[PDB]
Amino acid sequence: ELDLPERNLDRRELRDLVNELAAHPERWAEHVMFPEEGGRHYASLHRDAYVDVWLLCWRAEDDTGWHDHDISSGAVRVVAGALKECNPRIGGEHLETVVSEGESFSFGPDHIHRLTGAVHGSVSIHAYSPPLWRLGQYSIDDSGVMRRVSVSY
Amino acid sequence: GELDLPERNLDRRELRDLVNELAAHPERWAEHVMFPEEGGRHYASLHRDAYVDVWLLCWRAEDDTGWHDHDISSGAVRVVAGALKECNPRIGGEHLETVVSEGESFSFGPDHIHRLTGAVHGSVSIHAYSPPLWRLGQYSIDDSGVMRRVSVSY
Ligand SMILES: [Cl-]
Ligand SMILES: [Cl-]
Ligand SMILES: [Mg+2]
Ligand SMILES: [Mn+2]
Ligand SMILES: [Mn+2]
Repeated sequence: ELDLPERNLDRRELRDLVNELAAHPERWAEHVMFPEEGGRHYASLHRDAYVDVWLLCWRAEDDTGWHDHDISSGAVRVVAGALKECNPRIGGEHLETVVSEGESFSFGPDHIHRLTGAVHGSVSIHAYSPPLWRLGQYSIDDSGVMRRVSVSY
Repeated sequence: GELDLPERNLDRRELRDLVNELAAHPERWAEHVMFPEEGGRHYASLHRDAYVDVWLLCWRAEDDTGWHDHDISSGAVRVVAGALKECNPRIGGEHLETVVSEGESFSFGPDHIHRLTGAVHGSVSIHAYSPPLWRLGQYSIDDSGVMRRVSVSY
């Protein structure tokens, strides 16, 4: 568990949190894992009524798929390696940005994105407030029509 | 007024049955038909409880829902009079459009993204959602073209 405030954090406070956590490897180093399993490894660092914090360790294959975080704001800090964040554009030519170690970003509740194209062994820290208990996963039937499946987390 | 329904969330076909059952019973909704004369569509709640959410809608030719989802709510719609256009979004920008005419009904599961437009002035429709429609996602686009989803509370 982390020792965080007993309230919701806005996106700039989430960004401060993921960046200060990056500078405190004591909070997360023991949770760094890359399975011979295949499959993306998650590690929860903190979950309470206000904030969720995760440590993600990325393989080159990992893809979040398109999704929003319902009512959760969030922030991401890349600790090692690099990620690609994709934002959806009506038309099909999505904007893609590479986020490298040391760099971070934040988003509000209306955000839709996809995190993918990771360097193998990449590590990142993700923080959400309110907690990420629901997320919407966007899919496309081969008829082209998009849907949003709201999933627990 | 109370509705004799299972004490649970209803699937999309049970909602469709419900809206068609209600349509065939004018005694329950004819009272509440009223067509407004500015922007705001006129909504009339026929029944809301812990499982279901039933509305009577009266459309003007302008009325547009905008692109939106219903979060985790399944839904059904029966057009009582007039006609509605149901748009479904496609990647590529060429969205699917379907005219739903008086007497016809459709239903959808909880993953549905659509847009409803009044295709004929004076139209009347009955909508049912389950679970209740407490939050809705309304999609918008920047000039940049990037899509966002604003979770609204109705
Ligand atoms: Cl994220
Ligand atoms: Cl609807
Ligand atoms: Mg009831
Ligand atoms: Mn995300
Ligand atoms: Mn709708």
